[PDB]
Amino acid sequence: IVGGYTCGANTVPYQVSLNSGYHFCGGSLINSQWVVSAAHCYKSGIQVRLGEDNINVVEGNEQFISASKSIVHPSYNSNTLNNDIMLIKLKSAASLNSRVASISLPTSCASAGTQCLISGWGNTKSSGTSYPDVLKCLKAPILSDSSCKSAYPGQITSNMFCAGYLEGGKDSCQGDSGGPVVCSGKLQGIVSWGSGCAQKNKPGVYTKVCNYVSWIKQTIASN
Ligand SMILES: NC(=[NH2+])c1ccc2[nH]c(-c3ccccc3O)nc2c1
Ligand SMILES: [Ca+2]
Ligand SMILES: [Mg+2]
Repeated sequence: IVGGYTCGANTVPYQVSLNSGYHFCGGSLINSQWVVSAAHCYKSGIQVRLGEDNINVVEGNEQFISASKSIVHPSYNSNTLNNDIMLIKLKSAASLNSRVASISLPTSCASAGTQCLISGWGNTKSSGTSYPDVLKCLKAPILSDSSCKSAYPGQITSNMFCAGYLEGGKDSCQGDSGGPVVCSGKLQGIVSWGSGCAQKNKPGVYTKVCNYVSWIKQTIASN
C-alpha cells in the first residue's frame, strides 16, 4: 500500500495473510471456515495466518491454519484477470474473537464515490521497494466506471471496478493482491491488478464481489 498509514494491531480483524513459507497475498475471512482471495494468488500448499499485525513477529494473537482446499472461479481468465476470485477452506475452524472476525458479503453493489478501506502488507513505494512488516491501510473512493475504462481501454469488464486517486500517490501495490476493499461494512472488492503503483491516471482495479455472492454462498455450502 503506497501513501497509506499503519492500521494499528488487529483493527482490520478480517484481514488474512496467505503464506507458503513467506507472505505472498492477502485474503478476507468470510466465516470461521472460509477465506476469499484472488485467483491469481492460487498456489498449492497455503497456510492462512489470522490475527496478524507484524508478519515477522508472533505477537500472541495469531492463528496459523492450513488450507484443506482451494477453489478458483470456474471462469477465471489469467490473461485478462477477469473473474479474479478464489475460495480457500480452512482445515480447522478459526476461533473468532476481537482480533479475528469475519466480514459480511454485500447485498448490493456500492456506488461510485463510496469510500472504502483497503489493507495489506504489500510494497509501500511507487518507484522503489519497501515491504512493511505491519499492516497498512488506505481509504479510497470507488471511481466512476468511465474514469476506470479511460485509464485501461478494452481491459475492464463488468466484474471489475477501480478505486483510488487519478492524481496518483495512493494505491494498493504488489504484495497486497487478494486483500479486502471494505465499503460501508461490506466486502465489495478484492485487490486484483493495476499499472505499477500510485501512478497518475492509473488507479487500482478490484474484483467486484457483489457479482459473485450467489457463487460464493453456493460453493461454500456444497464444500
Ligand atoms: N497497482 C496496483 N493497484 C496493484 C495491486 C496489486 C498488485 N499485485 C501485483 C502483482 C504483481 C506481480 C505478481 C503478483 C501480483 O499480485 N501488482 C499489483 C498492482
Ligand atoms: Ca505476527
Ligand atoms: Mg491485502
